[PDB]
Amino acid sequence: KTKEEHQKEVQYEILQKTIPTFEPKESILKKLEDIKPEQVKKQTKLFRIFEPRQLPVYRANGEKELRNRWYWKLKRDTLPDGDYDVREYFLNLYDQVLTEMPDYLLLKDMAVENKNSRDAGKVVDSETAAICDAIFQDEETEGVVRRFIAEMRQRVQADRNVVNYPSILHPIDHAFNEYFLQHQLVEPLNNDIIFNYIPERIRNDVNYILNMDRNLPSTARYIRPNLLQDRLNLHDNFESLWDTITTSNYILARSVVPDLKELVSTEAQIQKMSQDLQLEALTIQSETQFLTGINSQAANDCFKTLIAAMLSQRTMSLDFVTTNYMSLISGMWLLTVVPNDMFIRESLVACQLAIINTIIYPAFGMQRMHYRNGDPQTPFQIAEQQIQNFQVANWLHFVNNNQFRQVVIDGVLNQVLNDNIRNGHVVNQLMEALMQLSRQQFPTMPVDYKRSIQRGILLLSNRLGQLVDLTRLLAYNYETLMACITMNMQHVQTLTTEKLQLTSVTSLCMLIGNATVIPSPQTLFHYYNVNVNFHSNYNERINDAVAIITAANRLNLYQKKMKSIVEDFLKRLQIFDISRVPDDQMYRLRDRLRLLPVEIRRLDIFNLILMNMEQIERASDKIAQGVIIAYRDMQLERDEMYGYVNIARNLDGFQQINLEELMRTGDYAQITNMLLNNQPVALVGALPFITDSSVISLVAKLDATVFAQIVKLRKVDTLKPILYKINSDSNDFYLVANYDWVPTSTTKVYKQIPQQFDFRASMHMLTSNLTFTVYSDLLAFVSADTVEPINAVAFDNMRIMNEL
Amino acid sequence: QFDFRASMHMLTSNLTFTVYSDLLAFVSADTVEPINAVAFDNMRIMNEL
Amino acid sequence: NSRDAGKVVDSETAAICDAIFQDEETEGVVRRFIAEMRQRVQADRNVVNYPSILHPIDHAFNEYFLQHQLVEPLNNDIIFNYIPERIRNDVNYILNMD
Repeated sequence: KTKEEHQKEVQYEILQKTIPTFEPKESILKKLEDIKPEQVKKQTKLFRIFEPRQLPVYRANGEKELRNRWYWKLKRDTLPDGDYDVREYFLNLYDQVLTEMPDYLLLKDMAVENKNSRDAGKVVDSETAAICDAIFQDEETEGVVRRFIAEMRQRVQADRNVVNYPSILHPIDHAFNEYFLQHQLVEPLNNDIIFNYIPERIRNDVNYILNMDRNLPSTARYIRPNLLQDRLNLHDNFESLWDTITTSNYILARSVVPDLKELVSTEAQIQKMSQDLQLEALTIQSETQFLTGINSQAANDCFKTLIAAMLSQRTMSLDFVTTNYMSLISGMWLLTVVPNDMFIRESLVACQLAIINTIIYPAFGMQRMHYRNGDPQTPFQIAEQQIQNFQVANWLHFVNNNQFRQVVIDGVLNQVLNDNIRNGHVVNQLMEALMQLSRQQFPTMPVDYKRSIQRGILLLSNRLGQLVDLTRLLAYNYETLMACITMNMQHVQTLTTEKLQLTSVTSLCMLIGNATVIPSPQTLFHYYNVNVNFHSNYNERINDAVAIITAANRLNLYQKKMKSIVEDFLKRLQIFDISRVPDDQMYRLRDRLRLLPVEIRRLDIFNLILMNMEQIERASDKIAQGVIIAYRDMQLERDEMYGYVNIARNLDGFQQINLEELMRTGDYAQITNMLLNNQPVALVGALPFITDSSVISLVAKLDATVFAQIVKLRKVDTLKPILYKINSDSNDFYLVANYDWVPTSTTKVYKQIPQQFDFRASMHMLTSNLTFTVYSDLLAFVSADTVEPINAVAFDNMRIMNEL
Repeated sequence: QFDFRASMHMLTSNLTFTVYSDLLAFVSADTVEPINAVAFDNMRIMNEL
Repeated sequence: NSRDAGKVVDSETAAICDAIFQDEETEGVVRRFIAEMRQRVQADRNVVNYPSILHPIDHAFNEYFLQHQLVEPLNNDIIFNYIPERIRNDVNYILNMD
């Protein structure tokens, strides 16, 4: 007997290892309630990739000029070597910008005094102040520019809530900061928005009195959560993820279902049931287990389980002992009120067959149903056609057709109940059928057992008023808490179910009092806030995953593993044990994420980064864009930044070999053949280089000696072409100056010169709001109260519980 | 001779599945009350008062 | 040495791939071929294809193993029908699943 339980544990562990649900279910509540609204990031300084730097310049003869020039240089020149590494670096930059993207900006916080201003001028940011001071003190600056720096002013319009500040920014930096300023997430907040933020079915419920006892200034802001419905359709073809989602929703719902109050005394009800059932005078092999499990704790557990399972759309398994006919009698009410599609098919079939073959068919003297599993009809569906009695037949018809109805409210799919369940009127039909069964002969049944069954049926039937009140309470609590759901209530048969003891159903049926309990306004607000936080986080993490996947694909990062992205996404969803996610579902999630379009903000940031990739990379001083190996002697170019330099402005006129493709393929036949035969070529790819200032190195022709290692090792990661920088700073520049010769080399480094700092092209006026306050908890502005539970009414304006 | 290109084959399998050993472990079975247990003729197996 | 950083089966195939790729005498075409050796996943069909280096007889044996496996799909209907028909047809027993 224990061996079979061990084997069952083994098989259930095998099944459970495929579900990413955290094993201590109750911890899911903490992990869900820890999900906060998207953190509102604020900018403290302007986003900058470049800064102006003073660099020495040289004349056409290679002599160092007496004045430096301003050029744009990367603040952090940390670019890697290799084209693939550069593209990975730019993906990392994209992720950095996304993480540090401000939700809103207030330029006055970053404004600082302009030292040279004659009229109390201010600039954003302190870096702008440093740049402006450096330009003002420079001797080569135009007098007009100096006067403008002394005169340029900020404009603060407080009545308009606007601020304009001068700023010095590189065009890429200005583009980024302008996008941040122009596309802030904050929107105006007023009491109308907060009132509309409440679920519409709660604003209409007379049991809740909502007031706006707060005044919101026009400078009030809030960030709207992203409440798009599921773009991944996790209810479809993701069995394990959907099991986890439904389990988390069920755990969350259990925490918000109210606790029952003023239940019937358990001792009195137990003695009543013992007296009516007379089990001591029977031949039952379960004499004491019959009434075991009937207590207030079990009744509360049943209430919570039913409402939470319906709210989360989690499948339920019915656990019962067939010999316990009181459990079956209570299950009749359970099947009356709870939609039959909320139970796993086998459990519903088993419970219905037990009811049919223990109570109903024996009552009418019918041959016990020989049900065949897998039949499209349930046992009740057969019994309805096979039973002529109108009471039992009508009850069976309702039980057969009481599935959830689908309706979209405020863009959210909701599973709603039959109006007869909502008002509890179907309990009257259940009572009618129960009375009919209590009056039946049970032709061949022993009379003591028949009397016990009929007295149990009467036990359930004489609680008609209590059961009507209980059904109305269940339906009202379900509807009120469903008003707080923001994600579509998809009905899927989950892998694992929530076990429901029919003894707990008996507890609820036999111990429910007349005390109405409804969700507290703060409980409703907490449930709605948790649901909104989970939905918004889900959408934001979908957006992040889709953005990163699209960036990796469009950046041609073919060695990137989207599995890591999907794992990070599931981890940030906070309710998945990623180790237990099946691989097929992981790859399906990857595909579905790939198919989604990218969010507008992230897509725009990626467009900026992609279009400025080339300029940012060529601004680097650590890597070059390639190397031309031309076995003819080529005059060293004369450049202001170097003096004489073997620099190539373009690769025109040379066959190009992509170093990334050569590295990946491993076929060095073509490159080897060209290097052995001295065929002019251009090796293209982000390359580190050595700056050689020695004229003797140029005469020794060392720049041409750095390519044989490619043939030797069949590697291109160690290729470091020589860049000549021959100027008056060279120890042997006298060789250039004092002899009649043309400095030439057989190799050129394909690289770009820096961008000169132009004041007119870098001076901008950044505009923002003077100030505002961003709020997160809108429902904190709502004063919510509830009527006395005695006076709580249902959808039909009658009291939820009337047996008073 | 070992031809590397000619020796390459794409082996295809199911990406993932779980194999179960005891099917009846997934079935929970119980009995009706023995007093009401019936035989092949639809009557109770034991009938004597 | 895969361009896409893909996977192969088994580890012995990877050892052969490394030995061939690193060998100085290997033709560049073979290195190109090794660079493209990656797996393909069809999640919708629940299928995966992996490159492997196998002798024709070895490939025949492993192909037979792959194409003649003993596992069949399992669902609730199959588990229920695993019970003898007369036990299920017996009204004295109630069978349930969760």
